[PDB]
Amino acid sequence: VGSLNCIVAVSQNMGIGKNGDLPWPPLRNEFRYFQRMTTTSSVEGKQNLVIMGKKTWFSIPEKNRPLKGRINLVLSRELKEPPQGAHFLSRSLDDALKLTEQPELANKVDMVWIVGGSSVYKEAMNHPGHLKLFVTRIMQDFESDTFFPEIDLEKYKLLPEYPGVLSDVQEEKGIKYKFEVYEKND
Ligand SMILES: NC(=O)C1=CN([C@@H]2O[C@H](COP(=O)(O)OP(=O)(O)OC[C@H]3O[C@@H](n4cnc5c(N)ncnc54)[C@H](OP(=O)(O)O)[C@@H]3O)[C@@H](O)[C@H]2O)C=CC1
Ligand SMILES: CCc1nc(N)nc(N)c1OCCCOc1cccc(-c2c(N)nc(N)nc2CC)c1
Repeated sequence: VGSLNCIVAVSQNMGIGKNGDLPWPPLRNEFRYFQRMTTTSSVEGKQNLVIMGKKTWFSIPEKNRPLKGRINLVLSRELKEPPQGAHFLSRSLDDALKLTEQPELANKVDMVWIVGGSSVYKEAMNHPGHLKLFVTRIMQDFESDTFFPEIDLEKYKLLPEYPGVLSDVQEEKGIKYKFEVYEKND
């Protein structure tokens, strides 16, 4: 199994969600970035795997769910089986990672991408090991009820550029944003 990564789009006030939806209007190219980055495997014959909390799974509309071309794993301790359209269910992040290291999966999965939500991000971010965070900075304040956890810059280094990630400012629907990549190893 390959690298463990988080990916998120966050507003200036650290908002990632409002009532199971994005705090900001749909940004199509931002969605395209998300899709490209999470689905693109660097190894031929392998897929990436996406890990998300239950509420994140259900915040994806049925039309966009499961995230195609990726293995979809949902975290929940209430659920007894994976949601309709999902592939796997784990009761903890460690369990989900262990699952990827099984003989079944270890030969199939390249990159593991945590796609939300807050508690999943926090858990992964505060867990020793090699980890990258792919962060879209939405450069406006948007009313939110779910927030990205603090990035500890003592351990997460902002990378000066990264392949396949544009380094300049983007704009959609009058909203400016930029792509960042952070990396720790502890
Ligand atoms: N801007 C962005 O990039 C993103 C935004 N979003 C937004 O964020 C919100 C959804 O995120 P959030 O509310 O934080 O919820 P989550 O997606 O993190 O879901 C929370 C649920 O998942 C389960 N869970 C979380 N962590 C674990 C764990 N470690 N082990 C087992 N189960 C776990 C629990 O389910 P149970 O109670 O069943 O145990 C918990 O109730 C929505 O508003 C969505 O639109 C989501 C992703 C990205
Ligand atoms: C995104 C799924 C979706 N697609 C369409 N077409 N409409 C929706 N309403 C919708 O759900 C919106 C609420 C669910 O939020 C998520 C769910 C998973 C991933 C991300 C996500 C992320 N983790 N990192 C970045 N950078 N960017 C995004 C947004 C593209 C956001």
